[PDB]
Amino acid sequence: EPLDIEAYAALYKGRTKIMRLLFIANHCGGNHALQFDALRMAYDEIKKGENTQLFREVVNKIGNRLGEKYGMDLAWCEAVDRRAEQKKVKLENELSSYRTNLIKESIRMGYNDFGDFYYACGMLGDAFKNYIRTRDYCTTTKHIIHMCMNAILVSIEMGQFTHVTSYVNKAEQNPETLEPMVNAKLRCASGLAHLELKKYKLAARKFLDVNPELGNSYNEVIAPQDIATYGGLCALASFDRSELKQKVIDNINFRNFLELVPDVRELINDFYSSRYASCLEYLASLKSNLLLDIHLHDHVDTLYDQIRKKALIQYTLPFVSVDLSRMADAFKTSVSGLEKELEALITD
Amino acid sequence: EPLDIEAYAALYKGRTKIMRLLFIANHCGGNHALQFDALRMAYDEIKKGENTQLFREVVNKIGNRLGEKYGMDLAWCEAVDRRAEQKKVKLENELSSYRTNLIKESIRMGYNDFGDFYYACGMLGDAFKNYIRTRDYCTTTKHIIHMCMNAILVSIEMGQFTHVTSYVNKAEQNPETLEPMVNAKLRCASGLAHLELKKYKLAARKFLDVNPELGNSYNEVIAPQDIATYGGLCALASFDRSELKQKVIDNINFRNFLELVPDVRELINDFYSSRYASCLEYLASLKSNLLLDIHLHDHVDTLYDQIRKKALIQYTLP
Repeated sequence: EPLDIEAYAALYKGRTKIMRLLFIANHCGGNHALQFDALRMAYDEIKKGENTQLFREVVNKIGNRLGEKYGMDLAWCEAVDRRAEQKKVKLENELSSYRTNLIKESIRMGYNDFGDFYYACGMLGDAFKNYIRTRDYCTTTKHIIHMCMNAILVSIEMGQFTHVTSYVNKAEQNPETLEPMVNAKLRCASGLAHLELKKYKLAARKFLDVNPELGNSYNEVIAPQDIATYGGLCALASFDRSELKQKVIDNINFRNFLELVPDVRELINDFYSSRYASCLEYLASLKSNLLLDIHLHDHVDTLYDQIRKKALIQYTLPFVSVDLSRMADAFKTSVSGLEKELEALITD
Repeated sequence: EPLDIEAYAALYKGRTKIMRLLFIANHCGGNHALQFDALRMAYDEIKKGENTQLFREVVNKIGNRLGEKYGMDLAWCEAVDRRAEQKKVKLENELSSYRTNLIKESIRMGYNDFGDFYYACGMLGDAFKNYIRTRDYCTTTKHIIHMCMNAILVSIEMGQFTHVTSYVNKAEQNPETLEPMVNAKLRCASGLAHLELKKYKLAARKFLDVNPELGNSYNEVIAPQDIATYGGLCALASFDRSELKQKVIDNINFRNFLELVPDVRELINDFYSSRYASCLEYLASLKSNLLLDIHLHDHVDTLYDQIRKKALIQYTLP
């Protein structure tokens, strides 16, 4: 089933919407309607919008192929550039005045405004730095959590998930009870970080416990559809049958995410029911779209491989809950190594 | 357990002692204590020695790294080479006379002496040719067996195990029944060739049937220790548990050999008794010295895989 990026793009809010558009355009492609659709959608989102270099990049990517409206605009670039100079100088002015006047909240907000500014104009390190500089000036829990959330966001945008894990840890270890929405977003970030660091078991454990009510709240990061897909796939590639039963099949909250992706739902059910062929057919049909996913793309093959292995082993052998770690320990390997050996045996 | 080349080398007799020290010094290395002790011993042995080709080889390999008494010796080389030439000429004259006078047994012995001479000089193909050549001069079954034993030894040193097999066959099929020790040695040769030809099951059967009274009498080729090691690992990689119980765990004669190498004995018991991690720990621990084994080296990984595979399957029994 083919992807419609109108509906997909609509799921997302900020820079990530743009990045996902560019990602789709860049690779899978070979299907160029999709490509230049994505390029066009991206062009119009970027134009909105504070970021001149991204505009230039997409303009060079489209390359006049879409006509006059999708070509280069010098007016726009110059204007945006100058207004940036202006509001920048205004910023630094105000902050010098605040630091000097010794007003805590205004210094925090000053730095934060700077972060907003560089994030917007697209310079990510400077935004991170400035967001992080607000620690000392935080009066309230809300301020600290706000700092962590921004640092998480920009870390993600720059691809440091180690950092994301750090700032999740920072915010989470705050002794104060947090709004459950905030916790939902924290669990999302940790899950995503784990996914991108290839710790799938941990990824899945995080996603499966995300608050059902999250909906689109975390839109500038993730969509409920992603939570179901990543949670489901990671679980299937990681969990033994017991844990799959406890934290997926019988997890009523997670059903709300699953209902959003019935293919993934049926596929997981197929697997738990030991219909392995059906499961694998479904994954085959899903492979293209999954390959279109900025976050999941690098993990598609590993996860598919893992699920196929677990399938082979369950199907062919004298364990349904397969005590694989017991054997791994008997053979002085990891479970994934053992899985390689076993697949060799089972298939020849 | 870290290898001591002294004990190991002391186990063997002729050319093979040397070939072993050289094989050792050539691979594992990273351990240059090992390398240097091996080179030194090789040099010392080779020097005893009719083979200046070997000598120049080890001199080059060492490259003056053992200092002044481990390098080139021109006087030694000259003396050895000259003595050889004198010898060769004497042997040529004799054999020529024997051929001229039609003296069967002298012709036979003549070609045989050339065989010996060539072997000492390090020229293996020539040696092989003369030893085989004695075939046309054989009056007796002993003669046949003598030629076979020489042919076998030289083929092993030339690493041609197809020939080893031939001369093993010839020997084995003697209408006359063979002496026990010759039989034992032949089992050893056959096992060796099977091992090189990557047929481990046959190799194992051969080695497992070797008469425990052979001891060090085959030292030019194999040691009792090697018989245990090759027998054990080959069987373990090859045999079903029935055969492994019968021919190995319950084989009392072979127990004599297995005694000599406890780690391998225990490795086999651990495998049989299905304590897998123990087994693989032993294999892990032996892997280095097995890789130093001039004959077993190439087979190590394969045998290891085979063993491991079997273990996995054993594990899946309910």
